[PDB]
Amino acid sequence: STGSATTTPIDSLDDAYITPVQIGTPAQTLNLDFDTGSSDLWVFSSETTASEVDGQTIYTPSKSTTAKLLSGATWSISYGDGSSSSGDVYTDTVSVGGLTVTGQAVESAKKVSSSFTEDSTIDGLLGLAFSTLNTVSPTQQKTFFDNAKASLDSPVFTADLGYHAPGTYNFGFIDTTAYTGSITYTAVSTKQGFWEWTSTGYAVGSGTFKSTSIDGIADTGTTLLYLPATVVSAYWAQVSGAKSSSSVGGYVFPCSATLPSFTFGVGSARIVIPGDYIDFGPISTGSSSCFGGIQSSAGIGINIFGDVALKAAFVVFNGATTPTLGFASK
Repeated sequence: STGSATTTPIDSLDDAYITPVQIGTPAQTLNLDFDTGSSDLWVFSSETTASEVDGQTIYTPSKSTTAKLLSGATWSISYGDGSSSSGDVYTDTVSVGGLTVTGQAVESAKKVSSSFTEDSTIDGLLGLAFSTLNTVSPTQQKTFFDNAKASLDSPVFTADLGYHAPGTYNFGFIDTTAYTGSITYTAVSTKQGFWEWTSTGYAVGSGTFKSTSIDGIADTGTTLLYLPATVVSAYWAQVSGAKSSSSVGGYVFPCSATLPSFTFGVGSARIVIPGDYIDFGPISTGSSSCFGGIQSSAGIGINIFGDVALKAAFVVFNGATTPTLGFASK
């Protein structure tokens, strides 16, 4: 089997991407944030504290003839950005782009943090990291991909995120029309539960390539590109007036600037992030200070190849017995 679904930016900055997901019988369609940096499929629901729901579409398990309470199971997750959610668990039928999993754990939120409430466009998350990170207790549950894997034509999914435009998540096949040149594959460590890999270096604009190993995670659920402070300083030093602002929480730059591109290495291959992908716009409405899309990972504890990086590539998440990651230009 295969599946193919369009993923759409939630706003004009590509702050996140939502993908429609069918849950239950009859289908209830929720728009979920596909997150290769976590492993829980959780939704706003009829159980979510009413004051914490503000415009989201909810899953109502009592209206699904295939929903079953997973008795005694609870979940609770905290994300790198400080947001969180928790609740109980149902199993139900879940379909993405025509690919159906029966008995998928659907984690129903009883509580969500303010950041989730305040984002009316995201109805929940669909985790695509390794199932070892799933938070369900006392019986850990599998991700949608893990459940689908054996049935797929090939044990892969691909992320093709758009810049200020829709893109595609495919399951079970590689669309050879969706990228240019060849796909370069690189090793993955699953030791921390992430799609963790090592970039071979970077360049700023038309500058020379610096060969250096940068361990990090391919994370569709993180907006920005978080890299070591040395790398980030080298980038922003090429933008007149750019500075790290403790009050704003990262590098800012004059909105009048033209940003240089940023290149990262995948083996001997190179992915180029155009400068415009690194512009996250005014820090507040009407400001002439703009927020940068490349930020320091110092104090996160891990480098994160978030959407800024991934949207410059066609990305293969290869879930074969030994997982790997593939990157192509597009």
